[PDB]
Amino acid sequence: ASGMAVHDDCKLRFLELKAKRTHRFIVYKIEEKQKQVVVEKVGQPIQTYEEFAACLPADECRYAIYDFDFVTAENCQKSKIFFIAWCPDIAKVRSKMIYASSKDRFKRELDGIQVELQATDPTE
Ligand SMILES: CCCCCCCCCCCC[N+](C)(C)[O-]
Repeated sequence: ASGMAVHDDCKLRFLELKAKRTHRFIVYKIEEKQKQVVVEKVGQPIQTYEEFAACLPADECRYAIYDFDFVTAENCQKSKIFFIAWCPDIAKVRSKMIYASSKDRFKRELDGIQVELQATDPTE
């Protein structure tokens, strides 16, 4: 009969990424038993796509923030903060609903998101 809370460390890790750009990405997980979103993994300032992808379980949903930077032709570095709702096909329908129904509430704690994505792997 309890709602979905968000552990303080979630915003703190996000704040470091947004303010200091010290983390390439952050992977969040919902602990249903404790009914709270927690930090599962925090990446170094520079991480490959493979290292990030490795952090998204093929059998479970997650939320993630990815600081997607790119270099312009003028050799200028820019970045967009991506919010990602990872929803693999084999995850339990129940878990998918839990992540989906708590998505907006969690996002609300992460001011500064510029692009929102929902991702799945069709190579299940
Ligand atoms: C910043 C780029 C946004 C792309 C996010 C897409 C992440 C997909 C990761 C697939 C995970 C692969 N898997 C299931 C084997 O773990």
